[PDB]
Amino acid sequence: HWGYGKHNGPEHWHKDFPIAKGERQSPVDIDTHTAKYDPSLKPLSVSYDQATSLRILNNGHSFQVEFDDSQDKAVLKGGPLDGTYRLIQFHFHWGSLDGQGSEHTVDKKKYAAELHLVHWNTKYGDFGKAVQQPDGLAVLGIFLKVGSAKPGLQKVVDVLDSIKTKGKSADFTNFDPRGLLPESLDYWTYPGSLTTPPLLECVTWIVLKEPISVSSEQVLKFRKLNFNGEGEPEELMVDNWRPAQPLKNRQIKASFK
Ligand SMILES: NS(=O)(=O)c1nnc(NS(=O)(=O)c2ccccc2)s1
Ligand SMILES: [Zn+2]
Repeated sequence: HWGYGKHNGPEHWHKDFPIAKGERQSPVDIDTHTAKYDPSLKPLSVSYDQATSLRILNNGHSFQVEFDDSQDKAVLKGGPLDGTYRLIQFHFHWGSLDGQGSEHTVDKKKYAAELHLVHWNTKYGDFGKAVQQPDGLAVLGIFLKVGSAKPGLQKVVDVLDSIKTKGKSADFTNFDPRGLLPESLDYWTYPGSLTTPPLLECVTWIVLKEPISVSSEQVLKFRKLNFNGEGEPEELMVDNWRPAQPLKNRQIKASFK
């Protein structure tokens, strides 16, 4: 099966998922000097006041916090989007060292980690239908740099001990994702793909310019998770990021001059 090691990592994925060599793959490097300011772009509208988290899970390649998406509770609109996108989960990618871990890069700079908030377009009725459409998903990408702790992240960090290995889950209610957002909502956007198999080209990426900062101790706890299941030989969950893919015939647009 696919993963991030030497014999099953990103350079091998195309053998099972040929779209890995597709025209609109993610992540990409954001070259700040060639991104185009688009004054037509709207401000983002994040409405997470009524979010309902359910549980946190180690899925064997990352950990994800899941939300109830049975109704318009937590949604994203505005920006480059048409319509209402419902939050279904967030997860992280991170490195073995503080100098790597993000998927997107900015002028080739790598951050310690990257947070992805995944939302799906409710006009397609369910998530499974949404992922088959070119405008089906919108993923909000937030960079993490190492500095001062983020209080809003600590609830997550403290429960990692109970989902150490693949397939473990825990109740995780009343988590407010607003605590993970930077002060500014300025962004870059481009049409892209999932960055893990099946690598479907169904994502509008929205990557925030402003990173959030987390402490060394917080990201340290991420690195103690395991890719393996319980009872199996220990493999630490680190460097679960895909390298930058060719931009090809795409333009990155910026919301800010
Ligand atoms: N890193 S990323 O592009 O946000 C994603 N990588 N895996 C993801 N999982 S997921 O949205 O739950 C998913 C699960 C099954 C099919 C399509 C998407 S999102
Ligand atoms: Zn991701």
